[PDB]
Amino acid sequence: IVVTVRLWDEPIAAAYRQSFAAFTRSHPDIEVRTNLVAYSTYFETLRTDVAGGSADDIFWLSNAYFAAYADSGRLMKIQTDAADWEPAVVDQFTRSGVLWGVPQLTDAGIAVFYNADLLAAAGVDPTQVDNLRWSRGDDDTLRPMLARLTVDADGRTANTPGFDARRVRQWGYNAANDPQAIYLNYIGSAGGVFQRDGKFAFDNPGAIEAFRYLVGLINDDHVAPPASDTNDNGDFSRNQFLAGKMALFQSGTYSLAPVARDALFHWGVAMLPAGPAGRVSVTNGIAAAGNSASKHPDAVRQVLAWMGSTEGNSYLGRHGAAIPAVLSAQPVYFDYWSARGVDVTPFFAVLNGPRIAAPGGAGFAAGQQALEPYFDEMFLGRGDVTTTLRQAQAAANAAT
Repeated sequence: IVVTVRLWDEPIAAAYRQSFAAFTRSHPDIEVRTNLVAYSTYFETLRTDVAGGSADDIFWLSNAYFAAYADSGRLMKIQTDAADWEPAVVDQFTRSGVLWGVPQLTDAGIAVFYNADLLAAAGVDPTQVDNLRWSRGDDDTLRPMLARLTVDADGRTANTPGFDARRVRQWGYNAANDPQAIYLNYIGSAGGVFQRDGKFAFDNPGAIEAFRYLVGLINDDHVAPPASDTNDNGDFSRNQFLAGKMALFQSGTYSLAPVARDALFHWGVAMLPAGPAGRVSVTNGIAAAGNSASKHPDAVRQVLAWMGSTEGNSYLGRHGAAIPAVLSAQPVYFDYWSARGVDVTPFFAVLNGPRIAAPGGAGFAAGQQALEPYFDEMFLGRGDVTTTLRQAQAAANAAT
């Protein structure tokens, strides 16, 4: 009996092959085969295959797309215990009171890389960075911390008279037109939404609050790089962090590999700052769904059970590049990194409260491209956040 597993990441396909070889040794009635399809056309192809009965037994879904499949009965109900799976990914795949996929991988949450040498030089202990709060009111603690951490070529900090924003040598932070690392967390941390019911919905009080704050950090405080540096250069801030030029660099686990490889100074990871509604990180996960039209539904059930076990899911995290969604399997990931001198807890701890889903779905790419020029102007400090969001929303939706 052959069960086929469909997915889109190659290194993970390698890890699956190692996982399923271990499965078949304890369950030799079943051979599992992986089937790579490139990310760029995965969903358009899965849509055709599912629709006409030739999709694989097991396939990867994201949050963006599973809904259409779940409603039309394409997907098996995941009828197991869920206490050992990331709650974030579990919620991501629950619809009408049913779990529709076995959680496989998670992004985890956003955190704050810091350059400890640059903290030491400014008189800041790394623990201080874990208790920061952003706000439009006078309960804010982020801004003065970023100000202390932003230095011009004369040694004048951002809050000092004389400070020259043209001559900044060291930025405190990476506030920028950068959804995943920055503004999606600000919106959620303000109680706003970015997307609702497959439509862009960021024209709302919370998002207004978030964008005013960010606009201010960049154009008025000068504690993050100018928007011309970062609008359409997604890597600018990370490169400045690597060059020893940025105190705090707010990002996800995707920057762990690029940071560990090249960073020559002492560094760590601290918590996401809290907003008016707490520390709310963007997150996103991947689940493996069972095909309801599978020729061998029992064997699929055995394979899904293994994929969701400590032992099976451990394989995806053993290389420290993808994070297991099984909670008991995640120490393979922590260990990978602790041995390389990095504590990864803040990326995980942040999930322990409320969250915002990574936006996605049909017509999203096109919508995201359409809002882009308006967001660029907004981060350039031009016009008004209010008027910009209203026009950007109408434009994003039209394109969708």
